[PDB]
Amino acid sequence: KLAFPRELRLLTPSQFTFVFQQPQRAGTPQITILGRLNSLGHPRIGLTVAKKNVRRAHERNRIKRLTRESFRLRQHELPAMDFVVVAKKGVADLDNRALSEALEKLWRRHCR
RNA sequence: GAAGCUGACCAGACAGUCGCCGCUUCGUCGUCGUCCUCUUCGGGGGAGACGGGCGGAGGGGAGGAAAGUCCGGGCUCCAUAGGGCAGGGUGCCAGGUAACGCCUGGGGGGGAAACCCACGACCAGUGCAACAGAGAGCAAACCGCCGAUGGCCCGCGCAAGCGGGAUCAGGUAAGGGUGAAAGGGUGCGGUAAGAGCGCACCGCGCGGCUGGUAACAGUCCGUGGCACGGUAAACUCCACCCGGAGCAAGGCCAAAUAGGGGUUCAUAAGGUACGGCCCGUACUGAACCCGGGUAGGCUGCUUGAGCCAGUGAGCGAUUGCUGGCCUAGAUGAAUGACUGUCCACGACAGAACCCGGCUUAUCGGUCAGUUUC
Ligand SMILES: [Ca+2]
Ligand SMILES: [Ca+2]
Ligand SMILES: [Ca+2]
Ligand SMILES: [Ca+2]
Ligand SMILES: [Ca+2]
Ligand SMILES: [Ca+2]
Ligand SMILES: [Ca+2]
Repeated sequence: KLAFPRELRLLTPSQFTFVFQQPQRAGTPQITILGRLNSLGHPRIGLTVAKKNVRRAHERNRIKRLTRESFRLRQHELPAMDFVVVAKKGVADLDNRALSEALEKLWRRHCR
């Protein structure tokens, strides 16, 4: 299966703080990923995109929609991490293809 | 058939699989902590709630601006002798509406480029221009004013007929005159070259009078020979109205240490609400010592001062009847990919308790009007 259940989301601020204490890190000039190993036996993810880097609400929502997808469509191929994903200033004009071509070569860095 | 502009609908459609979030409903599970029947005390359809209780199945899910921080209103909690003061708003006339700083029709501004109106007071001081004397109306008559208008000047012969003087700005005032900006026109022996200065006909006042719902309007009847220019997005007055906060408002069900004193003020203090500020006016209340909880869930929540259709009333804004009708509500916070046709080859952009306006953003269509090729 390739569902994306509530159980797979970092729902609370403490869960963000934990991965920031000990992150393994990968990122481009525009987009970046942090993660720590976890005991739950499957991956998890949490999103934050700064209103400072990406203005107007139709944008940001696009970056959520596309990045939530590229996680669940790869769910079984990376270790049982807890992950955080954050947008730098330079993302807000990349087309849907231009995020998706990057997130693959970004996850190709996670040789752990 | 040649350019805009106003109004309309719209700014994408359908099919495949891979998913996200609620709705409805069927059995599934716990539980009975309702009890129908009350039993076998299982809990049976359980009478009944709720949780993945759990699996189906059906049927749904971003605006005309959802943007803004701007005006009006609901709802809820809180505050409230109020007599002043302070501080914001709104200022032709009628109507609409639940209310507005919104809408409609009229009046007056221009009712055209007024296809546009911050449409009460112009005096209570002050600033007209920068520059005037044109600075509020101030007054250099600018060429006159000598115009013999006066004096008196003196030269004409005593001059009395002729020139000058400007005398005293010189009947001016703004007759007339360049210089800016200007307190009535245009005429008439306007008389010394002259003016409401007299006298026509117009202004313009102020009072009648006829229209109007009323702003207002009419040479329609008297009129003063007549008496603020302009400007309050100018400081001024004048009239009327103005109490906080936010859906994590608020409940309800929970969950809990409320423990010498206090700031021994007494007495009442001075604390704080009235209240920005004073005047009362109310309440009395102890700078904390002797302080932990809750940090949850349910509800408020999507039915709207709504929509549609048929028929009355109205110049319009709107609105009276009589039939119907309704699956965004999330809570790290709910919409991707492949394909083949539209070109409009797809702009600006998004919900957060809800309803009425206004403002701002916006590739481009296709219609209907309406001024133009
Ligand atoms: Ca649309
Ligand atoms: Ca808003
Ligand atoms: Ca509260
Ligand atoms: Ca709610
Ligand atoms: Ca919130
Ligand atoms: Ca509305
Ligand atoms: Ca509204």
